[PDB]
Amino acid sequence: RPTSVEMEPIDDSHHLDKILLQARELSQPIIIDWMASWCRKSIYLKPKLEKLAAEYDTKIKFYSADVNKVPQALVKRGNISKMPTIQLWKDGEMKAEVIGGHKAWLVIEEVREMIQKFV
Amino acid sequence: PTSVEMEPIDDSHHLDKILLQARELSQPIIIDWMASWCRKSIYLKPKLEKLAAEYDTKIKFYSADVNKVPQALVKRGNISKMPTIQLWKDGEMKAEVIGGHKAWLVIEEVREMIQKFV
Repeated sequence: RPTSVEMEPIDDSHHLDKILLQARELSQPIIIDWMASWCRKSIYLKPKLEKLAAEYDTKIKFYSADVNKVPQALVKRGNISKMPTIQLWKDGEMKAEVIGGHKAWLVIEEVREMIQKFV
Repeated sequence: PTSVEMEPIDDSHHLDKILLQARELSQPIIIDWMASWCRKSIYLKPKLEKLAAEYDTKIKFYSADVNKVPQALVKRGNISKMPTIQLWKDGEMKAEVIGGHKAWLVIEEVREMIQKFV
């Protein structure tokens, strides 16, 4: 088992559609970390999430979506109000989400609870 | 006036119109590139509007929210860090103040940038 699993970026809406199909085939949920590379609070939570992704290897794949680099069409699929936003998706839809803004380790413990509720 | 409100830039077409307008007046413009989903970007707005009043009829101030506008507009700013307060003149970016410091300091650096190109 690895100590860290890097999150795979999502490039566009088409890439999001493919990812959701691949997961449905596996009957697994996915995690989407909607982050913003020009906003400091999103670039620092990333390694904490990668540690959490390693604990769930072959059970839940983790992805990132940078709102500062992807088209507004993809950004729109996130229904973003505050940032960062970590969502759990299953069967082609958004099931739950955690909002950042708290200290990174409390955010991670909220994401862990969300995962346990749907894995 | 005490404070002049910054006009949002909706898209690239709007930006092109603004640059042509400013060129006719032989004036620079300020673009405040900010991110509404990032708190460190919105907290500076009243002080920039208070500064926009110090330069009323001399330099127009505009804002651009990277979290709301088309990516085509965002691309024009050639942004690396946020917020970024840029000075534009003769249809191009002339300089910038990366606003990741205390308000009083960011405002003095914007005054310095304006003085250099007005």
